[PDB]
Amino acid sequence: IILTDDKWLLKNPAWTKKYNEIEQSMPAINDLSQFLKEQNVEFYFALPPSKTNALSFKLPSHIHTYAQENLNYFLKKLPADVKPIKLMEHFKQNYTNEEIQDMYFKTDHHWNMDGAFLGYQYIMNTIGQQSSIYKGKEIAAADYTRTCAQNKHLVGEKLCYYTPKDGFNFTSVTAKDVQGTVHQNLDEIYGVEAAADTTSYAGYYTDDYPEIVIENNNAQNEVRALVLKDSFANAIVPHLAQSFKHTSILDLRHYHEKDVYQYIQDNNINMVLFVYSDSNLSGDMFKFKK
Repeated sequence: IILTDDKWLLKNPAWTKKYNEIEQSMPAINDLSQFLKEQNVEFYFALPPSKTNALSFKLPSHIHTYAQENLNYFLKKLPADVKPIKLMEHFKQNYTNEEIQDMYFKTDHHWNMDGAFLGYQYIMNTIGQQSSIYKGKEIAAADYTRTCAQNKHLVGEKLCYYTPKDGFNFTSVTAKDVQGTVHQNLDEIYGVEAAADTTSYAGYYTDDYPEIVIENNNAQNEVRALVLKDSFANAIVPHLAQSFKHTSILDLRHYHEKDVYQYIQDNNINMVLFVYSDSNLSGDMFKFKK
């Protein structure tokens, strides 16, 4: 289901309240938070704004949508020890509707790289403020190079990348796809189709993998992070991985080898970060326990 206006396309807005859905899925979060708190493992829940939340101002008032009501309920029911990173609220307080609009693609439903880099920035500088084990330099624009293509077509728009001044310098980047093949470096995963005049967001950034593992001997800490994500993380996966000595990235739509608890123990995880869009508040991506 789709809304088009000034050639902006909005997909699947929240036509209704989903409190029952969020309420039913929340115990999974309750149990994971209890388990992690016991191990002294920090639990962050970052919430990139769904495009239909961020651009809801492009809808007439008579067309009622409930993205923020649903997110508010979700935030209200979270355990106290799950630290939410509230990106929509941050964007709304600090940017005009015009500037927020410039953070998303016109036809594709993801935030573009400009939005995603702000997201990454806000996420890590927030964790850097509150964490007992993550220490890292504050994320600054000047430390990167924004390079853009002026006329790309997502299945013309400006498609950009923010690359570390010194490039991404990872000890290893490894990933297993759904087909079972192993990817052995970052250029086999991220921005594979940067040259293409027409491809998908996945082509331009990354597809969804069951598992991506990055090792980073340059990082100024001993954080072994687990990122649980949906597609909104894809644009900033290596950027997130800059921040930690070890980064595991899982997509629970595709990773079924073991559950979240087994993964945390088998891989000695000591920090957990979700990156789910703020409409992805319940359902299949909240199955943590076999």
